[PDB]
Amino acid sequence: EDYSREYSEVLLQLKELQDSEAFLEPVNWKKLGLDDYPDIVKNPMDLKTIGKKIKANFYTKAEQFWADIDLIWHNCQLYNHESSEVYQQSIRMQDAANNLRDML
Amino acid sequence: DYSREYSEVLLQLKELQDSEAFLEPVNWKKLGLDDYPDIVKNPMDLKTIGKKIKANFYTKAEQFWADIDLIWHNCQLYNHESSEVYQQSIRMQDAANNLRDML
Repeated sequence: EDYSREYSEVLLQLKELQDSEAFLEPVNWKKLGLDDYPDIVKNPMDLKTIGKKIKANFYTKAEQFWADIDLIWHNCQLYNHESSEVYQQSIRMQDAANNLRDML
Repeated sequence: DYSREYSEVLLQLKELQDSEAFLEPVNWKKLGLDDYPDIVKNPMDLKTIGKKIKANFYTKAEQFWADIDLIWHNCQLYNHESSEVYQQSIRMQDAANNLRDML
């Protein structure tokens, strides 16, 4: 109970960050016309999906939660060029996520 | 350590969507709002809190969080509930309170 509520509160903190928009929901690559997205990104992840995993008790150690958080930023930095805005957004989200992990 | 925790809290709050109005002291003269100090008698903002962290003014966490609360209180006391800044301060307050509960 305590850990789950905590993970859910971490997600709220991340959602309300200035750069969170691109990471809120699964990438709908078909809608975006990005057919290669699933070829390059083998393990898609996003904040909404993490929330569903919390509700289903998929994180029985905190490191499993943080691995999925890290995976979101990894996917973005793998797929997109460093100079792109979404890449830069993911760097700022990653730094903020790491500050939260250090605090908690 | 506790000082470092407080600094890390401010890092999180500064990067929230609605943080911009709260980053620096209200310069009411620059804004033309002569009545601000007649209404807000104890100004506070995130940069000032940061200076207080550095100067060791928070001997207990409740003192830090009281100054955080004061930011949102001032905004809500001064501004109409229908104003955008008031609404911003409510979102900041809810995020801050949840963060405190996590620590």
